[PDB]
Amino acid sequence: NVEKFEGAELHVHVTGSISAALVPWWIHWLREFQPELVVNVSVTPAASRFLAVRALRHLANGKVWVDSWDDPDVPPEVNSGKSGASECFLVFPATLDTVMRLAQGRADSPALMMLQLTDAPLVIADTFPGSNEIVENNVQTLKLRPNVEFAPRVEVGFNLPGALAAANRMRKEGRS
Amino acid sequence: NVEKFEGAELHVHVTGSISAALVPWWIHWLREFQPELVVNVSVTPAASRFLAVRALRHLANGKVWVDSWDDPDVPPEVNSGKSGASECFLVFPATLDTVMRLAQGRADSPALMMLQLTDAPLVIADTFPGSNEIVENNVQTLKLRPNVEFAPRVEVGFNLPGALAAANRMRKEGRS
Amino acid sequence: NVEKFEGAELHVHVTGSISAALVPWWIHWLREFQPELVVNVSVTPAASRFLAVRALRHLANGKVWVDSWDDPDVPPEVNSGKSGASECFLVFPATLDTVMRLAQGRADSPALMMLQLTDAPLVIADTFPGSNEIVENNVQTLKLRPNVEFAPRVEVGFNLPGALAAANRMRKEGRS
Amino acid sequence: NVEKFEGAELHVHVTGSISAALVPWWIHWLREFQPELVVNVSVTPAASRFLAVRALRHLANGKVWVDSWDDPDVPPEVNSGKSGASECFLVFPATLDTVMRLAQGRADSPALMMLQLTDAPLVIADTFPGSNEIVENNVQTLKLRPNVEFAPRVEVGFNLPGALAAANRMRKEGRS
Amino acid sequence: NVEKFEGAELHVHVTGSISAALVPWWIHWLREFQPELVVNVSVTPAASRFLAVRALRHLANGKVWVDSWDDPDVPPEVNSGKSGASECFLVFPATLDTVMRLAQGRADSPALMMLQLTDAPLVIADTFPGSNEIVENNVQTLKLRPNVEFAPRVEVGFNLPGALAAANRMRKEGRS
Amino acid sequence: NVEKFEGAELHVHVTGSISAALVPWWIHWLREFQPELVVNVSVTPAASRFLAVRALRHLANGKVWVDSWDDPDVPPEVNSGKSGASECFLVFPATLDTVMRLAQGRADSPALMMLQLTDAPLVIADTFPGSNEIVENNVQTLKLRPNVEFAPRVEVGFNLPGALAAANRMRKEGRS
Ligand SMILES: Cc1cc2nc3c(=O)[nH]c(=O)nc-3n(C[C@H](O)[C@H](O)[C@H](O)COP(=O)(O)OP(=O)(O)OC[C@H]3O[C@@H](n4cnc5c(N)ncnc54)[C@H](O)[C@@H]3O)c2cc1C
Ligand SMILES: Cc1cc2nc3c(=O)[nH]c(=O)nc-3n(C[C@H](O)[C@H](O)[C@H](O)COP(=O)(O)OP(=O)(O)OC[C@H]3O[C@@H](n4cnc5c(N)ncnc54)[C@H](O)[C@@H]3O)c2cc1C
Ligand SMILES: Cc1cc2nc3c(=O)[nH]c(=O)nc-3n(C[C@H](O)[C@H](O)[C@H](O)COP(=O)(O)OP(=O)(O)OC[C@H]3O[C@@H](n4cnc5c(N)ncnc54)[C@H](O)[C@@H]3O)c2cc1C
Ligand SMILES: Cc1cc2nc3c(=O)[nH]c(=O)nc-3n(C[C@H](O)[C@H](O)[C@H](O)COP(=O)(O)OP(=O)(O)OC[C@H]3O[C@@H](n4cnc5c(N)ncnc54)[C@H](O)[C@@H]3O)c2cc1C
Ligand SMILES: Cc1cc2nc3c(=O)[nH]c(=O)nc-3n(C[C@H](O)[C@H](O)[C@H](O)COP(=O)(O)OP(=O)(O)OC[C@H]3O[C@@H](n4cnc5c(N)ncnc54)[C@H](O)[C@@H]3O)c2cc1C
Ligand SMILES: Cc1cc2nc3c(=O)[nH]c(=O)nc-3n(C[C@H](O)[C@H](O)[C@H](O)COP(=O)(O)OP(=O)(O)OC[C@H]3O[C@@H](n4cnc5c(N)ncnc54)[C@H](O)[C@@H]3O)c2cc1C
Repeated sequence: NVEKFEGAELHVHVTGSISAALVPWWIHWLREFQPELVVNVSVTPAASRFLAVRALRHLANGKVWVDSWDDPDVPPEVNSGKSGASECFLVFPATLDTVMRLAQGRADSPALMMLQLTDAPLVIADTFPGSNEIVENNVQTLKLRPNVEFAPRVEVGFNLPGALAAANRMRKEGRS
Repeated sequence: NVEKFEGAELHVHVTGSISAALVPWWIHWLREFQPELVVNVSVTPAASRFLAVRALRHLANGKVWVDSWDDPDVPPEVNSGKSGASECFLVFPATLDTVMRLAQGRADSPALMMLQLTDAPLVIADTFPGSNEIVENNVQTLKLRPNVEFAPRVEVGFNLPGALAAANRMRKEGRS
Repeated sequence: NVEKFEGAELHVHVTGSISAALVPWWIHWLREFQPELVVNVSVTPAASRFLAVRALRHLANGKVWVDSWDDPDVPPEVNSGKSGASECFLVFPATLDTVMRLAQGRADSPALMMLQLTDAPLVIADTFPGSNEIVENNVQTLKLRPNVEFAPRVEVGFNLPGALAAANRMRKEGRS
Repeated sequence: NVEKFEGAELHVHVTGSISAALVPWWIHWLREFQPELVVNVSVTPAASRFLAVRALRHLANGKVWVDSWDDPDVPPEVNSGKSGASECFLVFPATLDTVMRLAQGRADSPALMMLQLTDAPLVIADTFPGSNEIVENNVQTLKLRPNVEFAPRVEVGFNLPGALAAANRMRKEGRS
Repeated sequence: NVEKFEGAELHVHVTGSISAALVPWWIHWLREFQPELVVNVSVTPAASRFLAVRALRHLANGKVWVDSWDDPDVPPEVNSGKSGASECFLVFPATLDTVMRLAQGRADSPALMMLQLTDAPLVIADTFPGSNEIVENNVQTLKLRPNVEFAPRVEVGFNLPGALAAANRMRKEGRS
Repeated sequence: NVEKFEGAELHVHVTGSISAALVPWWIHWLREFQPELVVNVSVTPAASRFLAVRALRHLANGKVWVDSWDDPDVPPEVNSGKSGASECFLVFPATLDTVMRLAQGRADSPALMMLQLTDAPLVIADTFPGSNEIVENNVQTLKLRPNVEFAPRVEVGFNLPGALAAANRMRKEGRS
C-alpha cells in the first residue's frame, strides 16, 4: 500500500527520539524508491545525538541543516515558512516536546519558525513515550491549523509511507 | 503536626530558586526523621547554581542526577514516568517557570518528561516571586491532572512536612 | 506627531530580529530628543548577534544588561517586576517567540520574569515574519493583562514614537 | 531466505562507510527478529562520523564501545580475541582499509587485536568503492585464516541476513 | 537556650565538610533571628564543592568571598586580621585540616592570614571524622592563643547557637 | 539636499568609533533610498565591538567582510585597490587612527591595502575626538592623493548624504 509523493521536493524535520537513529535508512529508502524527489532535511540538536548530520548530507540530495539559529547552513526562507521548493513537511520522528512547541506557536528554532509559517501540508510522525490530559489538549489545539495532520498509526506514528500518502492527499485537496 | 511519608521511596525535583540552597538541610532532616525512606533527587541546571549536586549525592540515599538530557546519571525510566520505585514526586522548591512548563505539557528536560508521564501523587512546593492573570490560568490548567496538588501554605508553598502529608493523603485515595 | 515620554525613566527590552541592529540609532535619537530621560536596556542573547551590548552601554544612560540568569549585571529587582525606576517597558523590537513566551507566563529569562511581574505600561513593538491561528490566540491571551498593548502600526509595530505615545497614555489612565 | 543466528551472542564491528549510517536500523531489525540474542557492538572513530554510538547503546543489548585503545568501555578480553561470549564476529560494514589492516596482521585498534586473536567465525560485509591487483592480493591473504569469510553478495557484501547464515554455517562446521 | 550575638557584625569561615551544605540554612536562620546583624562569609575551595557561594551572596548581608589569594572579592583588611567590622570569627564548619593549619601558624589562604592576625573571639565549630595523638597535640597548641575556643558540643561542634553564646562571652570578657 | 550616488556599486569601510553602532541604520536607509545600488562593507575588529557584522550581511546586498588578513571572506581584489565593482569608497565612520594609518601609507589590514591602491573617489567621514599639530600635518599629507576628500561637516564629518554628493562630484570630475 506504499505510494510515491506526487510533488517535486519535500522537507524532513528530524527530532530527538531514538527513532532518529533509523531515519538515515528511511531517507536512503525514499531516495531509491523515488530518485527524482529532492529531499531537504533539518535535524534538532537532540536528534543529532542519535544520528550523524554528515551521513544525511550524503544520503539526502537537498539542503541539510541543524535546527539552530547559529547554524550557517540555515536557509533564509525559513522566515517565510519555506524550505527550498518543499511542497510538504514531515516531522519524522516528532517528539512530545516538538509537538507541544508547535501547538504553542513557538519559533525558538528556525525549523519551528518555518513550521509556524508554512501553509503546505505538515505531517507529524509522533513518537510520544506517553500522554496526559494537558498534552492531549495541546494536540487538539493543532486542529486550528488546516494544513497539520498526524500520520497514520502502525499506537505510534513513525510511518513514512503513511506520511507520504497523507501528504499527497492534503496536496491535491489544496488545488481542487 | 509533622507525619512520616507512608511509602518506601520518593523523588525530590529541585528547581532554581534561592530556596534550593536550603534543600540539603531538608534532605538531611528527612533522612534522620525517616531512615528507611529511599530519597531520589533531580536538580535543574538553574538550581545547581544555588546548591551543590555533590552534597546531595552524600545526603540522599537514592539516585541523584542533573535534570539534563546529556547527563549520564539520568535513569532510563524517566521515559515511563518513574524514578526508581518512587511513590510520590515533590517539586521542592518549584519556580514559576517549572510550573508553567508543567502546565504546558513540556518535556524539554528528563524530569519534566518524568513529571508529565507519572500517575503518582505530584506535589508542588511553589516559590513564585509574584503572579498575573496568565500565570493563574496556567496554574488552573494543572487541575486537568488528578495526581497534581500544590503543597499547603506557610503565601509560599516551601513546605516539605505539608508536602509529605499531602502525598500520603493522595497515595491512600489512590488505593481505596 | 512625535511626543515626549512624560515619565523620568523607562526600560527597553531588545529581542532577536534584524531590527535590533537599528535600535542603537533609536536609543541615540531618544537620548538627544529627551536628555533628562533615564533609559535602561536589556538585550536577549539572540539580539546580541545583531547589535553590540557595549555600544548600548555608551548610548544609554541607565543600566544595560544581557537577558540571562548568569549575567552579573542583571539587577535584583527583576524579581519584583522592576528595572530601576522605569515607569514603562518597551519590547523594541519584539520577536514572535518573545511574545509567545510572554503570552504563556514564561519566566525563563530575567527580562521575562520582569515583564510577567510588572504592573507598569508594557508596549510591544512586534516584528513578526508572519502568523497563524495558534499565534493569534496567544496574542489574544495578552488582553488578560490590563497593562499590555501592541504599539501603533507603521503591518509591523517597530515604532518607538508610537510606543512612547501609547506609554504616556497608559501611564495617565493609571493615575486618574 | 532469512534465518536466525544459532548462537547466544555475537559481535558487530562497524567501520567508516556511509553504510554505517544504516547499521542502527539493521541492529534494531536483528533485536526484534531475535530478542534472545545478545548483540555487542564496536564502532571505529571513522564510523562514529556516520552514526551515533549513543543510539547503539540504546538499540543493542550487549556492550557497546568505540574502537580506540583510550576508550574506557573497551573490554579487557579483546586481548584474548573475545567480546563477552560472542560466538561470531561480523564486520558490518567493512571498509577497504579495515580489510587491508586485517590482512596485514595489524592490532592498532582493540577491535583489530580482537579480530586477529579470535578463532570464532569472522564474516566480512565489505563495502569497497573499488579495487586493484594489490588489494585483491591482500584479500587472498585472508584465506590463510580458516575462520574468515566474506558475506554473500547482494557486487557489494552489505548483507546481514547472508552474514548470519554464513556464520551459523561456519559455527556448525567447527563442532562436527 | 538560644541567645543573640551582642555585636553588630561577625564573620563566618566555611570549610570543606559535608556540613557546609547545611550552612546556607543556618545563615538564613541567623539573618531572620537577628536582622540587624551584618554577616560576612568566606568559603574555602573545598567547601565550594558542597555549597554555592552565589546562594550566600543572596542570604548574607555582608561581604562574601572565596578563601583564595587570587579571588578579587578578598578584602584587603584580611592582612590586618579583620573582616569589615566583624567582632567575632566562627569557623563553621571546621575541618581537621583547617584546624591543623591554624594550630601551625599557616597563612596559605587569606582567611587563614585573617584568623592568624585577629585578636577578636575565634570560635571553632569542628567537624572531625576522628583523631590521633598528633592531632590532639596540635589542638592543645591553640590554647597559646587567648582568643580561640572550640564551640560547645552537640561529640561534634557543628553548633552555631552555642558558638554565638561562646562568642558573646569572650567579647564581654575582653571589655571588663 | 539629499541626492543619489550616480554609480552602480560602492564600498563602506566602518571603523571603531561609537558611531559605528549607527551605521546599520544608515546602510538600511541607503538600501531603501536606492534599491539598485550594490553596497559592499568592510568592518575593522574595533568597529566589530560596536556593531554586529552578521546584521550587515543581512542589511547590505554586496560582500561583507572583517578587515583582517586572516578573514576568509576578504576578496582577493583588495590587492589591486578594488572591492567588487565599487566606484567609490566611504570611510564611515573614520577614526583618528584609521586616518593616520592612511596618511602614512600603511597596508596592515586588507581594507587599508585597498584604500592605498584605489584611484576611485575616497571620502572620509571623520569622527575624531580631538586634534593636535602632528595630526593636522598627517591630514594635510592626504592632499598628495587627488582622489581623497573629507566629507562635508554637520565640526564632525559623520555625514553619509554629504559623502554621497562629494562622491558623485569626484566621479564626474574623473570622466570629463
Ligand atoms: C534515549 C532517549 C529516547 C527518547 N525518546 C523520546 C521519544 O521517543 N519521544 C519523545 O517525545 N522524547 C523522547 N526523548 C526525549 C527528547 O529527546 C527530549 O524531549 C528532547 O528535548 C527533544 O528535543 P527536540 O529534538 O524535540 O528539539 P530540540 O531543538 O533538541 O529542543 C531542545 C530544547 O532547547 C531549546 N533551545 C532552543 N535554542 C537552544 C539553544 N541555543 N541551546 C539550548 N537549548 C535551546 C528548545 O526550544 C527546546 O526546548 C528521548 C530521550 C532519550 C535520551
Ligand atoms: C537569586 C535568584 C532567585 C530566584 N528566585 C526565584 C524564585 O523564588 N521563584 C522563581 O520562580 N524563580 C526564581 N528565580 C528565577 C529562576 O532561577 C529562573 O526562572 C530559572 O529559569 C528557573 O529554571 P528552573 O530551575 O525552573 O529550570 P531549568 O532547567 O534551569 O530551566 C532553564 C530553561 O532552559 C531550557 N533548557 C532546556 N534544555 C536546555 C539546555 N540544554 N541549555 C539551556 N537551556 C535549556 C529549559 O526548558 C528552561 O526553559 C530566581 C533567580 C535568581 C537569580
Ligand atoms: C536574520 C534573522 C532575522 C530574524 N527576524 C526575526 C523577526 O523579524 N521576527 C521574529 O519574530 N523572529 C525573527 N528571527 C528569529 C529569532 O531570532 C528567533 O526566534 C530567536 O529565538 C528569538 O529569540 P529572542 O531574542 O526572542 O529571545 P532569546 O532569549 O534569544 O530566546 C532564546 C531561547 O532560548 C531559551 N533559553 C533560555 N535560557 C537559555 C540558555 N541559558 N541557553 C540557551 N537558550 C536559553 C529561551 O527561553 C528562548 O526560548 C530572525 C532570525 C534571523 C537569523
Ligand atoms: C562519505 C564517505 C564514504 C566512504 N565510503 C567508504 C566505503 O564505502 N568503503 C570504504 O572502504 N571506505 C569508505 N570511505 C573511506 C573510509 O572512511 C576511510 O578509509 C577510513 O579511514 C576508514 O576507517 P575505518 O572505519 O576502517 O577505521 P578507523 O579506526 O577509523 O581507521 C583510522 C586510521 O587511523 C589509525 N589510527 C589508529 N589509532 C589512531 C588514533 N589514536 N588516532 C588517529 N588515527 C588512529 C588506524 O590504524 C587507521 O589507519 C568513505 C569516506 C567518506 C568520507
Ligand atoms: C564527602 C566528604 C566529606 C568530608 N567531611 C569532612 C569532615 O567532616 N571533616 C573534615 O575534617 N574533613 C572532611 N573532609 C575532607 C576535607 O574536605 C579535606 O580535608 C579538605 O582538604 C578540607 O579543606 P578546607 O576546606 O579545610 O580548606 P582548603 O582551602 O580547601 O584546603 C585545600 C588545601 O590546598 C592548599 N592550597 C592553598 N592554596 C591552594 C591553591 N591555590 N590550589 C590548591 N591548593 C591550595 C591549602 O593550604 C590546603 O592545604 C571531607 C571530604 C569529603 C569528600
Ligand atoms: C567607546 C569608544 C569610543 C571611541 N570613539 C572614537 C572616535 O569617535 N574616534 C576615534 O578616532 N577613536 C575612537 N575610539 C578609539 C578607537 O576605537 C581606537 O583608536 C581603535 O584603535 C580604532 O581602530 P580602527 O577601527 O580604526 O582600526 P583597527 O583595525 O581596529 O586597528 C587596530 C590596530 O591594530 C593593528 N592590527 C593590525 N593587525 C592586527 C592584528 N592581527 N591584531 C591586532 N592588532 C592588529 C592595526 O594596524 C591598528 O593599529 C573610541 C574608543 C572607544 C572605546
